[PDB]
Amino acid sequence: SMKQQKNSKGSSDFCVKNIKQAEFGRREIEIAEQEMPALMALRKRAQGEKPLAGAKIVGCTHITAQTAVLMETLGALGAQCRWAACNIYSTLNEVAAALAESGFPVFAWKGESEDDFWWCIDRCVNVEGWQPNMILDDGGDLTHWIYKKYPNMFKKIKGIVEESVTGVHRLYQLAGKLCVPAMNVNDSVTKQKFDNLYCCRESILDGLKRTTDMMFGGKQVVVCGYGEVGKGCCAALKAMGSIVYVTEIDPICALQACMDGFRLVKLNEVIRQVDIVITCTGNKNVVTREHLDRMKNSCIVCNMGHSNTEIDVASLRTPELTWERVRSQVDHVIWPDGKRIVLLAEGRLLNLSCSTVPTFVLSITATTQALALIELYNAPEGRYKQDVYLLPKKMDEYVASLHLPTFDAHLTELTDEQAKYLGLNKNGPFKP
Amino acid sequence: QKNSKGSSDFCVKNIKQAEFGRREIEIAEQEMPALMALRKRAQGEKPLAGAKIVGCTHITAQTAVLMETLGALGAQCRWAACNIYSTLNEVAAALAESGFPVFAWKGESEDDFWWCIDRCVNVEGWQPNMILDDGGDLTHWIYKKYPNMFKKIKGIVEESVTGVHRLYQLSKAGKLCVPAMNVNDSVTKQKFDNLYCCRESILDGLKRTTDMMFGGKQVVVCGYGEVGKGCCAALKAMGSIVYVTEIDPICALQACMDGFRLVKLNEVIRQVDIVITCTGNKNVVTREHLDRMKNSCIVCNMGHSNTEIDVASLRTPELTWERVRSQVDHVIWPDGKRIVLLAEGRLLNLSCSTVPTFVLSITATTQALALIELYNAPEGRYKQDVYLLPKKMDEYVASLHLPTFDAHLTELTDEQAKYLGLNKNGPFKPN
Amino acid sequence: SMKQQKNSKGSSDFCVKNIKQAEFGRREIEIAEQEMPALMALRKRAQGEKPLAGAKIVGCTHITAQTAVLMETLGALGAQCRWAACNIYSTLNEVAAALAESGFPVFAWKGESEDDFWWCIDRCVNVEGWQPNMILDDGGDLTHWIYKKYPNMFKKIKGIVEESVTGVHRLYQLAGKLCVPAMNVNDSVTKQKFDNLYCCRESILDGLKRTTDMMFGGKQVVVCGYGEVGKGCCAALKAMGSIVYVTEIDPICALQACMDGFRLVKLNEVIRQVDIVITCTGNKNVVTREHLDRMKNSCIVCNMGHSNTEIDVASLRTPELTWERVRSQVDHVIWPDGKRIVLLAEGRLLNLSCSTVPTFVLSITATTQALALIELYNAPEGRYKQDVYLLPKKMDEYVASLHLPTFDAHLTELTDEQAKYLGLNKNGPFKPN
Amino acid sequence: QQKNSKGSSDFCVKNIKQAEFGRREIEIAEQEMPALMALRKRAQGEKPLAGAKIVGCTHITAQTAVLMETLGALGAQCRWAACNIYSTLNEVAAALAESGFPVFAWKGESEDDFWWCIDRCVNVEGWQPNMILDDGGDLTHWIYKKYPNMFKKIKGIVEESVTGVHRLYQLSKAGKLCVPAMNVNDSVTKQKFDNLYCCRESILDGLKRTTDMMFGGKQVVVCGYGEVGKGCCAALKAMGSIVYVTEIDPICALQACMDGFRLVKLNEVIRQVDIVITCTGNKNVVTREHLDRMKNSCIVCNMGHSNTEIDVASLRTPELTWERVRSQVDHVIWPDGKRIVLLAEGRLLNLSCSTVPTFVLSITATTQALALIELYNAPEGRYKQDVYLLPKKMDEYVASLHLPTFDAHLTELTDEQAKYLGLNKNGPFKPN
Ligand SMILES: NC(=O)c1ccc[n+]([C@@H]2O[C@H](COP(=O)([O-])OP(=O)(O)OC[C@H]3O[C@@H](n4cnc5c(N)ncnc54)[C@H](O)[C@@H]3O)[C@@H](O)[C@H]2O)c1
Ligand SMILES: NC(=O)c1ccc[n+]([C@@H]2O[C@H](COP(=O)([O-])OP(=O)(O)OC[C@H]3O[C@@H](n4cnc5c(N)ncnc54)[C@H](O)[C@@H]3O)[C@@H](O)[C@H]2O)c1
Ligand SMILES: NC(=O)c1ccc[n+]([C@@H]2O[C@H](COP(=O)([O-])OP(=O)(O)OC[C@H]3O[C@@H](n4cnc5c(N)ncnc54)[C@H](O)[C@@H]3O)[C@@H](O)[C@H]2O)c1
Ligand SMILES: NC(=O)c1ccc[n+]([C@@H]2O[C@H](COP(=O)([O-])OP(=O)(O)OC[C@H]3O[C@@H](n4cnc5c(N)ncnc54)[C@H](O)[C@@H]3O)[C@@H](O)[C@H]2O)c1
Repeated sequence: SMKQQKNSKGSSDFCVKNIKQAEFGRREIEIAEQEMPALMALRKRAQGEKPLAGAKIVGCTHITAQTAVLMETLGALGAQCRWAACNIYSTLNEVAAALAESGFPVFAWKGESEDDFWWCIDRCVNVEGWQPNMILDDGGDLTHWIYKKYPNMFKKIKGIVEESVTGVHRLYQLAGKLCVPAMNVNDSVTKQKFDNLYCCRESILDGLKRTTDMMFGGKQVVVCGYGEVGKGCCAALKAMGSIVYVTEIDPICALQACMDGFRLVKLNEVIRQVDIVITCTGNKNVVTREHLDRMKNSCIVCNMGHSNTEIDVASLRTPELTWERVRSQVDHVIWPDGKRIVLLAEGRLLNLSCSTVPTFVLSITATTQALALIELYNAPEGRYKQDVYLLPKKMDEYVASLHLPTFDAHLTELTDEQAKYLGLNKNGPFKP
Repeated sequence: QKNSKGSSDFCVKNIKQAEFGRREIEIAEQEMPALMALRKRAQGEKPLAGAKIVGCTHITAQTAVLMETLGALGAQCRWAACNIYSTLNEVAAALAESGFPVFAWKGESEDDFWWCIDRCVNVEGWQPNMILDDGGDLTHWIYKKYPNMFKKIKGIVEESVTGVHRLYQLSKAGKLCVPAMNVNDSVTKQKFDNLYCCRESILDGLKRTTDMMFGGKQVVVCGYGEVGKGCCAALKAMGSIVYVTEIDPICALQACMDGFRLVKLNEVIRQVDIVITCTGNKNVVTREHLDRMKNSCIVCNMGHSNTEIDVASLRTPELTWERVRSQVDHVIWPDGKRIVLLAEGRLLNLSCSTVPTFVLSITATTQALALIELYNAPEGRYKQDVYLLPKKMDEYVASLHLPTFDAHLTELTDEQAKYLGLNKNGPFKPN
Repeated sequence: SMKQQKNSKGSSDFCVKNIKQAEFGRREIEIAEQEMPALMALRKRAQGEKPLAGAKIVGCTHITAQTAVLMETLGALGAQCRWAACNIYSTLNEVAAALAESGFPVFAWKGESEDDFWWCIDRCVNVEGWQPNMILDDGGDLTHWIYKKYPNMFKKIKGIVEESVTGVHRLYQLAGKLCVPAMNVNDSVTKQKFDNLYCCRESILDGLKRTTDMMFGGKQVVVCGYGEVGKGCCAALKAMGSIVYVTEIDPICALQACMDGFRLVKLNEVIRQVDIVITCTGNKNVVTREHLDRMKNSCIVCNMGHSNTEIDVASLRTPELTWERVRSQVDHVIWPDGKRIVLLAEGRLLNLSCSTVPTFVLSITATTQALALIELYNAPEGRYKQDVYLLPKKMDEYVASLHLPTFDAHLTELTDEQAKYLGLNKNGPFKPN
Repeated sequence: QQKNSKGSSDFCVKNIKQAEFGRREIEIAEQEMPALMALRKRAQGEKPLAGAKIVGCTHITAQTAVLMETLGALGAQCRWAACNIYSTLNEVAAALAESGFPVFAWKGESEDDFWWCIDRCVNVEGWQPNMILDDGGDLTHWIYKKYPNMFKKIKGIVEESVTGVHRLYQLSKAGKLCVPAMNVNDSVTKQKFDNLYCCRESILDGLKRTTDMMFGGKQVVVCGYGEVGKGCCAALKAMGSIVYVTEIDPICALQACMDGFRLVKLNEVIRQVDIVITCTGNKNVVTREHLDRMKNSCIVCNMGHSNTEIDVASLRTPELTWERVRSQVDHVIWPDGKRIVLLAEGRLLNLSCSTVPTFVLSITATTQALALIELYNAPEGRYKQDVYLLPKKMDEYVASLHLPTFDAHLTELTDEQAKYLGLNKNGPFKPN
């Protein structure tokens, strides 16, 4: 029983697979620290003034070496933390073990069941003689749990920092029922650059290579949707020598596709000739059963947008069709006449299963979360209110500024005359 | 000084030019199918029937297509030039011949300018109820000289940054008692004006002024907003090596992520072949920078005014200026070192490149739709302030231009529309 | 022993790890067939006429599913084949078994010793009642083995087809020793496009992702050498937002790097600031111990050129440095003060250990090899004498032509007057070799 | 005029008073031709062309002036004529005349003037040439025909033109080439500029000049995917055009595919394209029938050869109406009102509507100077009586001398590396 474990200090206030993995886990955390200089720089700069002294943070995020560097940064700034996984598969057990040995109440392991998942959140949140005043959440599951099961604890929370798209939607559904301030770091300016364009551009190629070993040259590709995600996928494939067609419902984005040098088509016009279909819409039923029926043999289908509904994968579970798992995250769906399509990640986000977020990008996110937590926790009366807010612009600039040394970038400082000219402070914020 | 037909109610150099100008218009019609499509879609239903529009814009074949689009939709119009030199006489003639009270010619004098404006406005038994202006000078004239008529105006559409500024200064004072629609902040218009145009114009302006080859040039672009982004991308695509300066760390981080060294100007000033300012700021390139530049360095401005580069600092008496080609000065130091200054530090594209007709169509169409939007507005909707073009109108501008590219827009199903929380006919995004 | 196995027909004329893997192998081969339509079209078009009837082919290549499709094409055109692996680690055991079960004498398994290697080559080549006519070799080891050990068999070989840079160099010695015609398919025109530029362009990003999970944006990269390989690496990294510096010894290539938008530097000018170093020179000691000492902490170093000597990896085996293997093909080399460098694939070619050749590219090579074998074997006497020849241009065009349907590309035909105007046959060749 | 300052009249130019203005243009050209200036400085007062007596027949531009003065600085004695009756810059010719160069050239020579100028250049009392530099083969022809004894004592001929080189080969096969010639038309550096770098720029520049177009979203078909086609496609693609490619050679067709273009037959796209560009070296690629099928306002131009890639002659018919609307731009109008925009009458667009950068002219002039040095100073037996290619090492030196323009720094092989590669440290580094 994994529940019967103690760390070297005699505590058992945690639940991890194997506490003896701690030393291996601490080595992986040390590695992440060396790859995240900007988070280490924020830590060192900010720790002396202990701006999270009295912070009692409950977190639900991915339990990786990089998340540990964030957690221990929060600790260095004076916080007390409890933590659970936001996903049943993503936990690095050795990291969970290292955190438990160092004294973090963490309730997390790889391969949790649904019941384990909620059990861990409750153990994270409901503990004798300690109540949270801050939430850090990736998905809103932990937030909702406190909401439904501990309404009076929920009312006392000073701040919710939320990282996910769906988590942010749920906070917006809260109908006058949101009674504490929330900070939407999903739409922070520096984050968005990375999360949308830069990451998807790389991860479309990485995931396609991982799943198919394909060559990109001369592939006919259709990308549905031309927002930032679509733009990024289009640019990546075009740079690798693919021929890319674009679909859109918004004429303004459509015109941009045209100006960017792509043919703008209805899916039907190209469905029968394409080698690759990629959904980037945030919409449902973009690729229908009939589209799938019209696809040529060996056409590859994937989703880079949301959920698993952009492609109607459910429509492929009819008795007539045969599925074969040929590789991790890769199914051949086969028709009676032998025609085959290649479906990736069962139509879930390709990058989540088949690529890895660079540590640098995890640093951008972690840094943003840390500053949002500091901001909500230390905020004066009246500033924030029963509503969803954005990170102050100066803090967003600070995230960028902390990461600039990675590139040996040299920022120019405005002179006094230029600052007056533009109506700005020398220290920012530079844009409204 | 007299047309076909009955009318002397116009004024232009020479009305025998009607046939030459009319061919010109007919070509511009072919190069502006979005405006022609707007007539096809809208002229039956006559959305501008009862609009009496006075216009003050550049008198070109492209502008003619717009004016006759306003006609086709119902409007009655009179027009003057917004600039004393820019008129195409032949086009003026041809609009006259078909019966536009047009008051404009090339090489006007200052008084003739206001004379022409006054002839648009005043005017027998015809009181204007709409203004389309590029400059704000027709609007100002009407404001000051005909205050009671001004209060009667249903709508003002102004194209210039400066005209818009003046409209916001009226509103601020409480004196804008008619609605204005700002046509410059629309998503479509900004894209062309800020990125797409600049991408092309920096390259065209540099070729025109210098005959340069781009490959292997060392370039520094000051500022990485939309305009700098565009110039960096264009030059990089032509094989130039581009360095970037910024004061905003978020923009600086983008420049890095896009593949550029992010530097202070002093780090590269002595080695670059080309310096381009895209900042909106003053004294970005100082006298000291100019002194430190190597022989034959090219300096130009893609930002604002003529002050990003401190050109005034180069007018000291020991420096020698030689005009070597239109818009190109060599500024020579006592020791014989030369820099090459383009367009006297003014916007290079304004004097060394040409706006494509397609982009003139985006502008013209936005202006037509704005006029239609104000004129047919319910009494509630617009009153005594500056409004932005509604998003649906910007979507239509874009939609009207898609046939240039053979682009095929997809339509949402009812299920998808409901899923996204949107109307099938848009608007598809906020703002 | 491994050596004590029979196929379902009682033959033990092969040596394979495990014959019961045959059925799984056969399914891998069938997958490869579907992904190599151009080789299957060549097969189907050329089969009936049996252009390789009487051909007795000894091959030494990578034993993958794709190679199987080539081998069975050769069989389908009438050849008799025996096969061995050209590398001790690359054999896919299940494919070797599928082959052995279909009746190919194949001598190959993953993880052979050096003695095993030469033993397999000997078994492939030296067998009572069957002399080879033709050699297909990737590296020259099989060719060398026959030359040295069976010099009378060698004199009787109708044709050598060689695939590899080092194999071709070896053939060129010749020296007066090459008494049979060889065809160099390493330098075929269609092949080269894919082997040099198109492969490296993809490989570099894939291999770096595989080994480091890096992002490319804002990485300062120095690429040594600006031939096709370096060119391909530069374009790929540039397109992903890296800042790329190039080194060259050839001023004509240097000038092209400049025109392509890259700063051209000496390595020491950027060695202290770069995040990634890539060697693409075909030269040795391009990155020396002293360069590695100068590198900043966490700099990534890899080779996309030849062998393992472009970076002087041997210089890092000094007792004050420690190595930690941190992932497959990833070592951290750590200095007394704690500075580290990240070395990939021990300075061997990154793409070979950390990427995969797309099957389409394996198709181009296989089709090329097949046609070279056909040409040599059916050649009039004495079109080919005692030298190294290139694949006929028309065959090279045919390789390209067979693969165009993958892209739905529609080739234009010269009219009769255009053919006359240009001085070209309607069916080519369109350009000289 | 008639005499220079020193009272010589051994020249023939329009007006000797133009010297000062010409000198100024030469000075500007010097600043844009550092490679030639560096050859001058490297001499260190030695005279590597001391005994050379060079007759030259080239375009009389400011760039040519710098070459001629470089040959003089190296110790050559030079006489010169124009290779073309229209191209002479009179001010430059005057400046050369003032400096003591016997130049016989002016703008608007008649055909009789042209040959007289050549005769004045090569036939002078008490001075025979021993070297020829020629762009066209006409000076060479004159000497061969009129002064056959002088011809036989020529030490070397350097020839710049395709046609001049063709003529030298005719003489050679006839057994009549009794002196060494060097073909500097074909060097690897020159090839790359003429075929790829210059065309990449000139197509875009030529299209802007003629039509004021925007490139974004244009549908373009490029016929031919050799070096010129490759360059045109990459330039238009980089500006956001959608580009289709035609080819007869499957190897080139496959490259187009792999580079991210659709590979089509012209007929598949002739009705939809906005721009047609011919880059084939072939005849009747764009036929009368293609022209009839083009959509209204389609722009048509040639980047290949001659004026026959497009069948322009088929449009010179009473049925069709031609209208010159701008320099090098015709609207060709059909009875039904459909219009085509023909550029440069289907001649080479770049030659009428663009400028060769001075850098490219420097590559050419530097090549010529080095070929002259090499031929003049070669030891007995190196160059027999035949056509030779520019040696590789000298092509490398040309390139190398131009690298400082880019602040580019060349690496040098160690002894151990040179040995490993089987190369001399100083080159040549590649075969040919
Ligand atoms: N894979 C990832 O890691 C990742 C990262 C960030 C965002 N996303 C998701 O990707 C989706 C798109 O993100 P974005 O930032 O590009 O959003 P966005 O709204 O800017 O763009 C989506 C585009 O799709 C278009 N669209 C909607 N329905 C369509 C249809 N049926 N056919 C064609 N086009 C249609 C819209 O007009 C819009 O332009 C969102 O759901 C977002 O959450 C994924
Ligand atoms: N040439 C044209 O036709 C054209 C077209 C549109 C806009 N503009 C003008 O171009 C300028 C830039 O426009 P934009 O849309 O890119 O604006 P914006 O988003 O860029 O603001 C300009 C950028 O320059 C940066 N900057 C300010 N001062 C700087 C300094 N001293 N050094 C380095 N960077 C500095 C700012 O941080 C900002 O990122 C504005 O003046 C705008 O009106 C010109
Ligand atoms: N990674 C792969 O799968 C792969 C594929 C094909 C070829 N290759 C190999 O890559 C190497 C390069 O191939 P290529 O086709 O580009 O060859 P190439 O000979 O055309 O290019 C190599 C370049 O390196 C330059 N060079 C030599 N020494 C140098 C040095 N010390 N510093 C800087 N530059 C130097 C040369 O001038 C040359 O231009 C060869 O060994 C080739 O066999 C590798
Ligand atoms: N505009 C210029 O300044 C300039 C510069 C250099 C060369 N050129 C000329 O451009 C032409 C092409 O030069 P290159 O260097 O690209 O030569 P190239 O031989 O490499 O390429 C021409 C290509 O056209 C293809 N082709 C031939 N006929 C065709 C047809 N009917 N349809 C489609 N494709 C066809 C050939 O397969 C070949 O690949 C030549 O005439 C050359 O002399 C012009």
